[PDB]
Amino acid sequence: MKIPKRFRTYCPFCKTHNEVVVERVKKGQASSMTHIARQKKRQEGIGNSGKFSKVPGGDKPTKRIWLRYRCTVCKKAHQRPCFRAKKFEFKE
RNA sequence: CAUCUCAGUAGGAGCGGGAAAAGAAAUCAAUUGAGAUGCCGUAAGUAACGGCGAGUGAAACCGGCACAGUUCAAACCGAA
RNA sequence: GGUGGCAAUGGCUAACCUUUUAUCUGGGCAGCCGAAGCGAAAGCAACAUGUGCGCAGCCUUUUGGCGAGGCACGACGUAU
RNA sequence: UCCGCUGGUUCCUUCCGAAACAUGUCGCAGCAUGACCUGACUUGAGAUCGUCGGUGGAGUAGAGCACUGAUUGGCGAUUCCGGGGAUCCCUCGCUCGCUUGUCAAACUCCAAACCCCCCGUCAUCCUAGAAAGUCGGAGUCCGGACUGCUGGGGUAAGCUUGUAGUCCGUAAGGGAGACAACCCAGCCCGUGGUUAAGGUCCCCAAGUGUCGACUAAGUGUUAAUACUAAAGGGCGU
RNA sequence: UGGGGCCCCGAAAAUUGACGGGGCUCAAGUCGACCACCGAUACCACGGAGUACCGCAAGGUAAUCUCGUAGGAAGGCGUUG
RNA sequence: UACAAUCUCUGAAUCCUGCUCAGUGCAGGUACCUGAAACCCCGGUUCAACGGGAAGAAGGGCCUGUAAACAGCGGGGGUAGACCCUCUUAAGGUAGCGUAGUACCUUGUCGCUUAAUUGGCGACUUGCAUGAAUGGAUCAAUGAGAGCCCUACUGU
RNA sequence: UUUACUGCAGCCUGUCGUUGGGUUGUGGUUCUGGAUGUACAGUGUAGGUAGGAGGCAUCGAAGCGGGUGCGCCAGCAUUCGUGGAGCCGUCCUUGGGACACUACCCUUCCGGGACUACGACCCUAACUCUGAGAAGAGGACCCCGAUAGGUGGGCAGUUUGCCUGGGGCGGGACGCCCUUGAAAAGAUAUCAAGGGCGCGCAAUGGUUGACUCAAGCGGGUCGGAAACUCGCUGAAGAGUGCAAGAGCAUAAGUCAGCCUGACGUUAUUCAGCAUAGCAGUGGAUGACGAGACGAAAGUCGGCUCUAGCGAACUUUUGAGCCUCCUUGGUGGGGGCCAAAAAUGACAGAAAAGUUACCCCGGGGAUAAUUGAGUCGUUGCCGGCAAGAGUACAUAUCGACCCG
RNA sequence: GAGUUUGGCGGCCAUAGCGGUAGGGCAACUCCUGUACCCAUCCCGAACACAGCAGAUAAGCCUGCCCGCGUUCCUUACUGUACUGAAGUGUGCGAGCCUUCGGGAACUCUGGAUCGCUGCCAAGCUCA
Ligand SMILES: [Mg+2]
Ligand SMILES: [Mg+2]
Ligand SMILES: [Mg+2]
Ligand SMILES: [Mg+2]
Ligand SMILES: [Mg+2]
Ligand SMILES: [Mg+2]
Ligand SMILES: [Mg+2]
Ligand SMILES: [Mg+2]
Ligand SMILES: [Mg+2]
Ligand SMILES: [Mg+2]
Ligand SMILES: [Mg+2]
Ligand SMILES: [Mg+2]
Ligand SMILES: [Mg+2]
Ligand SMILES: [Mg+2]
Ligand SMILES: [Mg+2]
Ligand SMILES: [Mg+2]
Ligand SMILES: [Zn+2]
Repeated sequence: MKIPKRFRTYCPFCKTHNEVVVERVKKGQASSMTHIARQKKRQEGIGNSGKFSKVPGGDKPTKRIWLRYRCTVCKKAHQRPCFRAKKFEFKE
């Protein structure tokens, strides 16, 4: 499973066909100031705590490949529905 | 079913009267106003909370009943 | 749902007062629903009839005509 | 306290009258939504339970080997891919063609009778309101049986699981010895009359009826039916 | 020799006993036909009740209305105030 | 007040008590790795929230001891059933006992006990699935314990 | 009961308070004696840097010492002297820094004194134990209050599904796709039969052009009955990524050229889920905006058609906007639209056992076995007789098959 | 204005295909002659492209015929047979089957047919 580093595809902002650069979308780290974290602080007391003592869930046999297509003119990225592959070479 | 709900309920300890508790803004408002407290009506099953599930859940503005404001500490005198 | 009062100049009052003992008569516009919608929000803001088919009913040569309500369009407000 | 689990729930008549099924469910003794029942209202002209003819859909029964898999011998050769016992001395199965004998639920060159959509016609319903629409109230999701489908499974079963019609459930009255669902019949009350199913020696209403033969075993005197014995033999008749 | 109808052998179960029973032999059995009669709340006639729909009422139409469980709807009776 | 208290296993006497520290448990060591908050350092915030760094307690990893701690003591096929090999994921049953209160096959085979015994006792034993303080073997006296046999007695 | 899920006591340890006075090793905090500042040296020591230089000097300035701040035993300071001139640099040691007094505000130097935090030691007056008390023994440790991390069936609250020819065991007929069952429209069950899927591919994708594949027959060199080539027959007997079924010949197949439509946004209808409600999500027609190939017509919303997948809440990412309570700004939150992260019990609980010590409510809606149905099996017979019986099927025994 | 022949684009898609055989080219098609040019070969002017006079009906195309295989149709028998819709107090120990009214094959058999029908337009002609 390869895919070119660059190719020519419609840019939804420029509304024209021109080169794009493909890259990998890396999952960030959850911050501590969102309201879920504040709720987790407010709900920690004595004993059980509901959602925040849930065991972590399982996983699926193969995840999707999450990619971001960034234009080379306006530098504005856009995302597309992603396929599912095990080994993903990124064939420039 | 574990947070939640049942519910500050059932139950317990203390104190206490014909009533008790509260009570004279370090308040509520919004551009500018009101002027102690209690109780009833409404705001309203709204805002808000919540495995944002089941459920829980106000107040201010406004209309009434009844109306009431004051006393110490200190600065000055020093037993008056 | 069946039966009623009032009716866009809309409908109803709640607590309470007049109670002359719980009735009753007259007040009580706070407030709730209706009157403008769309949208998460900021915000913006529509036909007081333009056309056709046609039931009831009425007119008529008994065949056609007018045709409330009904149905189908057209036009417009807002969100995307 | 709570339960989807067990028992009970009090007067009369009148009009209409089901489902024991599909999907979701920590669902299988429960519930929701739909099908099916009932009441009211709006609208205002058609509807199709049935017949005949035509334009179309067939791929089941049956039939057959033209494809796919099997299958029986004879004949002629594969001068192979093959097993028997240095010119592979020569035997020769598998295989390819012509003829004979069988097959198929996942085969088809063929191909019905039922059945389905639509058009026309007849016929029935309909302004005393067709088709369609809106709102209120439910019950029900333990079913069973008979006649067909050589239904599927199973040695078979009053077994288990499907499907079309009609029934019991909720169906009186008449006849089957009695018989949930078998035959006649779908039922307001009273009187008279004629018939259906079935019967007519006595029990028991009506034939010791008619015509032509058979049986000698008390065989039989038993529509269907979960209730009725087979292969084989008989110079029995 | 072949094809048919009926019957016989093949054919043994436990309380006493099941063509419904008595019984039945040119039949009161089997096969093919036929005639007459009996026999329902079915069908016909008369009278009566109710219901559905229409009509101002009087009344009119009903071969095409009268079964019924779960259940829906309508009108009435009774007890105490 | 250690000839004590508390906590466990086994169960008089007699002959004895084998091998295994892989698993789990316990104790000690913590070289090294991991390991929260507070304090400290940097970035951030006209201040905070917040993000990294250093350091590093108990505990864990890692190492050592411990079986009268909880526990374990295996296959087959060569060879008069030996013994060289095995399968050895720590080791592969020592003394004893053995068809058992444990032996499925099973009413195992032989002897004593009866005319005749799925019985009792003795012997063998390839032990489905015996075994040493999960105590092994045997044992005089005792037993309202559980089996079998002899004698006397009797209406069982 | 436990190495089920979630917690709570008990115990072990860090930090804060109670909590004091000294010994010193720590590091800056904080403070002096010199700009200490100095390689291409120096007549000069970059008196940081620097008005790229002008005031000092027998009215104090030099070369030298162990060497005076310090460093290159050079030398700016005048210090203990020593000679009795280093002046600025427009002679810049023409500079890493090129240098002059009222500036050294600042490499630094660092009695590091100073409050602080750490590791160890000492003291008594807090505090603790003993005693009627004097007093004795410990001692800023321990106990105690708070907080953080561990161990923790000692104890508590719960979960441990369903289908099923009774339950269990086995399995998953618990989500999706094809053929038969299925009775020639549609629908149709069983732990019914045959099965498959939880993927792979920058080419194995799009378009245009040129062609025809499987297998045989005839010929050519050891190119052996195993190779490549020429001619003929060849509607498909091949290939089309993967199951089954269907489709395809001037092609939906094979090869070459050019490309990335494996595009952003949006509306209906169909099936999932006949008739007849039900997510998400897929597949067929379209619409707007951009393209590829081709003379054009046209084809292209991946790989010929039907499988290859998941709601709400939550976090993360992309474009642009809306918003936070009298007003304006900064940091930080909340919202709208799409994509990714998973619930396989697949229309979506954070989840193990035992009860013969058991308790309760129901069930013949569902089992031991009494009954009823069936007869595979079991007991008992029959038909044909193959053969044996010294000859002779039937004195006697009786095969195979059938009832 | 009717007909014939030739040429192009087609409808039904084997009654049209397979094989065999005898005839024709005047107008038309074809075969057929070469590679300057646009164009081409995974090599080849083979093909495609261009340029076109010669000769030929031996091939394509056209007309006539052949039952020799395959396909389509009719008739005789099989046969109102197999199968089947509706009703049945008809029948079998059983798996099953029978009567009435209504539908109705497949193969095989005797004998015949089928060697395509047809739409639009143009050109050469052939008439009044
Ligand atoms: Mg008192
Ligand atoms: Mg007060
Ligand atoms: Mg509360
Ligand atoms: Mg058949
Ligand atoms: Mg129910
Ligand atoms: Mg019936
Ligand atoms: Mg009925
Ligand atoms: Mg009856
Ligand atoms: Mg009722
Ligand atoms: Mg030992
Ligand atoms: Mg005995
Ligand atoms: Mg517990
Ligand atoms: Mg509870
Ligand atoms: Mg179960
Ligand atoms: Mg016990
Ligand atoms: Mg009980
Ligand atoms: Zn762009």
